[PDB]
Amino acid sequence: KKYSIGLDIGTNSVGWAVITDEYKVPSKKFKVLGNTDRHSIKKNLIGALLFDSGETAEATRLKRTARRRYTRRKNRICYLQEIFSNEMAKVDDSFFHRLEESFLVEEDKKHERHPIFGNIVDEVAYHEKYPTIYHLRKKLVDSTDKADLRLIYLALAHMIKFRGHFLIEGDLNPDNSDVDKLFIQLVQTYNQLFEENPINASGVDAKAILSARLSKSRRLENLIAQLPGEKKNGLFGNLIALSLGLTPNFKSNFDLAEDAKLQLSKDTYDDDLDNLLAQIGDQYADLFLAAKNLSDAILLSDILRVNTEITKAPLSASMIKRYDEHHQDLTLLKALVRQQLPEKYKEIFFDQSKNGYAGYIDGGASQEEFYKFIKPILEKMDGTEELLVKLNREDLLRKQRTFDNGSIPHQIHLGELHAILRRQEDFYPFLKDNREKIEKILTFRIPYYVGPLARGNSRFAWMTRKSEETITPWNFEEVVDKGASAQSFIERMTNFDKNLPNEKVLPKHSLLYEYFTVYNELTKVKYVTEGMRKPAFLSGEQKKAIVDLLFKTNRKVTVKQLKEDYFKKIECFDSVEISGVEDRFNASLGTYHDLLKIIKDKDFLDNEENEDILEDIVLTLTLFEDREMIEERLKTYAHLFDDKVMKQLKRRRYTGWGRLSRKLINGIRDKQSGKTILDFLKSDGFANRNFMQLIHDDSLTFKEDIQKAQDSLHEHIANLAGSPAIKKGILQTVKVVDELVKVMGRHKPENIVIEMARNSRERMKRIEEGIKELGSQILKEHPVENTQLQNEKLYLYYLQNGRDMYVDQELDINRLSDYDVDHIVPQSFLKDDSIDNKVLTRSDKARGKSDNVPSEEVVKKMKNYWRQLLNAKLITQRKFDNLTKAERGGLSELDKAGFIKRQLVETRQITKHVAQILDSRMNTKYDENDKLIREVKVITLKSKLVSDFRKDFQFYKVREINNYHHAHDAYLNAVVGTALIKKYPKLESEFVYGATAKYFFYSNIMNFFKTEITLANGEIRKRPLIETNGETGEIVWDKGRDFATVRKVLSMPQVNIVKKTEVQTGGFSKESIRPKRNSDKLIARKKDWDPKKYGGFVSPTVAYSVLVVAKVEKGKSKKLKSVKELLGITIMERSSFEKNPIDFLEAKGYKEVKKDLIIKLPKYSLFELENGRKRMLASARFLQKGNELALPSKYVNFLYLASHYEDNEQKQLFVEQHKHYLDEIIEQISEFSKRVILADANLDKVLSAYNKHRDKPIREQAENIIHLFTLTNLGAPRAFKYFDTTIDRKVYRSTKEVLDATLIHQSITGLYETRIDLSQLG
RNA sequence: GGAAAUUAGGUGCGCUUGGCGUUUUAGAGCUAGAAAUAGCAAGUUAAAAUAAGGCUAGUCCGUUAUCAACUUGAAAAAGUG
DNA sequence: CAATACCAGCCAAGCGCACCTAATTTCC
DNA sequence: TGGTATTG
Ligand SMILES: [K+]
Ligand SMILES: [K+]
Ligand SMILES: [K+]
Ligand SMILES: [K+]
Ligand SMILES: [K+]
Ligand SMILES: [K+]
Ligand SMILES: [K+]
Ligand SMILES: [K+]
Ligand SMILES: [K+]
Ligand SMILES: [K+]
Ligand SMILES: [Mg+2]
Ligand SMILES: [Mg+2]
Ligand SMILES: [Mg+2]
Repeated sequence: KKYSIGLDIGTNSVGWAVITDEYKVPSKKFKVLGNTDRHSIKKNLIGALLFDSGETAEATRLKRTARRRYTRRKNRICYLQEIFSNEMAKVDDSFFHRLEESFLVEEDKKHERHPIFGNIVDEVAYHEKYPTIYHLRKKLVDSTDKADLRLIYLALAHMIKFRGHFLIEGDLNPDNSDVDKLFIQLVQTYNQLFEENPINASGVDAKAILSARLSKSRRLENLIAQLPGEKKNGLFGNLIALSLGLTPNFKSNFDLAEDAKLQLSKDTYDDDLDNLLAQIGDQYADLFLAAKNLSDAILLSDILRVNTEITKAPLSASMIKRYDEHHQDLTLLKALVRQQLPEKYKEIFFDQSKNGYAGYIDGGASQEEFYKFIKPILEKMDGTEELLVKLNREDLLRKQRTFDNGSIPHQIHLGELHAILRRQEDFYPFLKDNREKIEKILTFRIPYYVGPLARGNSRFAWMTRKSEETITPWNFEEVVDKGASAQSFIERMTNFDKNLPNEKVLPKHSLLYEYFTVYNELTKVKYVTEGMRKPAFLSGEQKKAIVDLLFKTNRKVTVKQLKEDYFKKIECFDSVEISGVEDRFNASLGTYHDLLKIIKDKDFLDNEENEDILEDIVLTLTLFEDREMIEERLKTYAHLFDDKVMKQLKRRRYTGWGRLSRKLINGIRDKQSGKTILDFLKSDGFANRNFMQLIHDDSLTFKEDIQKAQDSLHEHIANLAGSPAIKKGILQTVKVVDELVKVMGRHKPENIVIEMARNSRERMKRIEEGIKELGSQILKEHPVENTQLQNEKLYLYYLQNGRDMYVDQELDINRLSDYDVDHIVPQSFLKDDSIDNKVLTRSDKARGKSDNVPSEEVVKKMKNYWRQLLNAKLITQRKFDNLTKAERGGLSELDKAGFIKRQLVETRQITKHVAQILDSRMNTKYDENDKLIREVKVITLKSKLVSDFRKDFQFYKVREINNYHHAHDAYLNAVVGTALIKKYPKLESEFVYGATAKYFFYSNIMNFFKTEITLANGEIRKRPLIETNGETGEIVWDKGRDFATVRKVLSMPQVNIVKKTEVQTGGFSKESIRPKRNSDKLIARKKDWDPKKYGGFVSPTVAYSVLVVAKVEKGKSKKLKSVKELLGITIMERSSFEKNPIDFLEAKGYKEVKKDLIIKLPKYSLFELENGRKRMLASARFLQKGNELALPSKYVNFLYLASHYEDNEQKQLFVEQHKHYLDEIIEQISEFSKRVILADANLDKVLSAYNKHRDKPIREQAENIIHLFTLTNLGAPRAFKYFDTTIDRKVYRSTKEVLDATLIHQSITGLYETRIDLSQLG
């Protein structure tokens, strides 16, 4: 028989259904394997496959990086100890052993328990002299006395183990001694430039304000308040913002047309400043130079809070300052709370459970939790003034190892390490020879373009070696081929030219590539004037004239420039009209002008003989990012340019790659003409063919040479784009189809209809940068937590700066419930309910008529406000374009036509691949003309088609009832998809893989299903009972016969819902290391670390369970007792268990294991017990509900309408008349629950909670009935609420009862089963 | 259906790094007590581990993808109603 | 044994390639 | 949601 397949692909489900030509779902009898008395079973061909979400590889990648870094940090300490090895032996032959075994208890230690000196009196004296490592670090930097070689190592090891970041390039030499002299010098250089209006320097404690422990924004406002007759946005105000590390805009200071934003820390500053200085004049050079000088002394003011005159260890001295002020303020807080609050002294300084100082030091209270807990206490008391001040600056009772230590650059640690090495160098000869070696251990960093230092056993590595020997931080340059590695790092990822697959694409900024883009757009421009009869192309001589006169003069060429600078002069046309380009050209010779600024030799860039060398330069500047390697590769061309040009050309760099190769655009040639593709773009007579025309024109050879130059299924899907979560459904969809084909006797279906379904940390950063760019005060006036931005109106409120944007007024946070959320494009036209199409106005009517885009008067009144929000990234350019669409004519007849086509035709590329994959598997033969025979039509639909169909014919959907809706959607997809194609065969082009009239057609396309149709024109249309194809006469829809088939299909209680059994993978257990306890549930973190002494991990993840049938020793006699039980194999144990299952189980305590009866039971293994009650294995000690509550169809659509409430009044009487359905639905739940759920207490608690709210409105009661299905849903028990009664989940921890039940093995469709009566074992 | 360019936004894969946290130990608690306890003192730091571990022994690899059952397969995938 | 209670590693930087969406121009 | 511990 003939049939079709309906498919519904989702991130966690795949619906499927088989239908016949009468739109019926066939029922069959399938063989039942196993050892039960059942030999077959009747099954309908409809169901859904359910599966856990497929995971992305990010978390696995982050963990693989953390593993590499812990291995290399250990190797750094190992490098340092190897250097210290011989000389440390002469001082203390077991010092490094005590450091290694410091974690062990004294019982397990092989050496004395005090690590540093090996005895107690020396150990106590050390901590008295150096309470923190920073005390020792500072002493070793400043003192000249010879120091103990052990203490030297401990200081150097602490700087190498925690070495600080690498975000700043170059050397750093902290020098804060001249902040005062640098500030006055800045105001001195300002006064020589602005002798008209100068600033007075005296009386300004510029050091204190600019080195204060406040924000860079706060320090700026304080300085300007000190300076009379100035402003934060004045020139000197923006200059100070620069020196402090902010990004102020100098555009308004100099009457500039573009922005002049500068930041001293960005590497573009040296060229941004030159861009600005060329705009405003060279006499302002010292002004920005002095701003740079003052910035160097206050650069690390937050990290170094001690003046660098006293010590060469400002970082350590700042940590000692933290310690001393902690000590002083701790003694004061104690004596204070002792005198004024003696009742609470126990809670603050002894209770670890509370967030006091005890929980701050010994408990789990963080610095923030400590401040929040104690701040009310300090206020109540007197004399806590300075401490409340120290608290609000986050500088009270501070530790030295804190979360905010990420500011410290590695140069700072290196400075103290270099100083220690410079002191003890004189006393220890080996520290002299290895001073650079030790410094290298701290500074060395594997470049990202090198990757893992592997030797042929890493699938991630690409590194190439010069010499086959071990790589260390000292021989890295000599052993690693950084050049070959930095090249492979890119060429392993770059695309090949699809036209010539053996060729790599050019760099996006290649000069040849931009000539191509310019000539490809230029060669299709047409111009017309008054005299000529018809618009003509530009000849070859005209295009070179335009490229030489305009494109090689200005960055971007406008038609305005084209009109007024070529035709107006060279042709003298006083009025010409241009065709093929609006406003301006898209292409541009950006690289040409870039190099022209660097070399100034315009003749050299125009000298065509330098084509190859100029391409090699752009390739080097794109291939590499290390400016040292760039210089080395540009050294072969160093003779052609002066040394200053080489210094500029080396810093300039590009990124990005094109889509075409050099050989395609300017290499291969036509046989007859001998011209390459670029040559045709320059001159093609009067045809002026472009790239697409050239490689498709049979007149020349390009089309053939491209055709001349021209993988598993699992591979093919994994290589697609899109989320790995949706990819999981694609592969399962294919596997589901393959089985259905085998079910139907290996006959292929007529049609396959497929359908595919459609944070706060990123939101808070967007708001933060958005307001800060605009400089508004709404964050200061209204501060929000990042989690609170999950409110749609409140998130919009901050995107709109707390201001209505359809009209010019402010908004109030307190009246959020009274505003409106109108969609820019009406939701009827476009199914876009994202932030890109939402808005927060006061009234939806203040938009104008909802027929179109917001009114032209609205756009004209709010145009400037929307461009401000764009430049603050608070709205996207598309959102701005849509809002401003009214000035561009708004929506048209063509615009409105394209929207409803997008509502029915799926255009997503990911959905096309699924259609391409299925079509490739089904249609494989060829006809007489070697054209593919299309046996199976693959139709693609969107959700709105079946969604409207459900809502038009009252085939309503309630997701919470059960999982049947996944399969029902697949059935309706096959029905609607096949009926639409059989009715309108002309639509196969638009629905099968491989203006006003179009709008009216698509908007009424589904009308053929109805009998009485009301149109927007007011026309009431009547259609016959049976529908047919006009040409063929074949019957398509029988409205008196085929609708009844749908309800018969949707009401079928037996549908095949299958949860995909999966072996669990991932982390072994939870990550938290628990303290020592006397339980044996803990897992050792190392082999010899018994958790009873050292603690360990809890909650291991079971990979899968195994049915174990054997004997166990019982009692002191060790008599063998037979057992049958369920053993959970953890992820950690899995490899050893599968290597030798008998020895693994025998080590667990099982003897004489029946090996042939071991059953691998992965998660979600299905069991049937009594009365069809089903359980699913959540683990070895946890069960999930295994039954689906098939609710009758009459209750489903009644639950829909009663919960949701034209003929809305007619459906209301149905709800009111059938108000008795509630006690029937409840009876349905109770009957189902008492049979399969077995939650007696939870059930009568719902029954009691139900009978309490019987006086509630029917709409309100119908909503909470939907919540009750959480009690009966498939899967894990979950807590739900009924009105205000919260009923907790009833869990199934006893897995004993499954060991005597029937194990059900299901195929992917669930049609093929193997049932095993486990009660027959043991 | 597809290509290149332009503008804007987003996802994926991979590499190189920073700072916390946690765990055990070290940092002599004192006095009065038989002792439980009571009173005071003290607290900020370090080492080491950070998936158990593996052989291929690398400054490498170890949490993604893929998996009903049976009969064959190293595996993918095939064969069976 | 079953019910009940509570628990779960986090934050941050830089670099590169590839791909998707939606709008425009020129084309196959 | 599945593990651990307490509770009962
Ligand atoms: K010992
Ligand atoms: K002022
Ligand atoms: K702690
Ligand atoms: K703490
Ligand atoms: K710490
Ligand atoms: K344009
Ligand atoms: K580059
Ligand atoms: K998983
Ligand atoms: K997996
Ligand atoms: K299965
Ligand atoms: Mg780290
Ligand atoms: Mg390790
Ligand atoms: Mg730490």
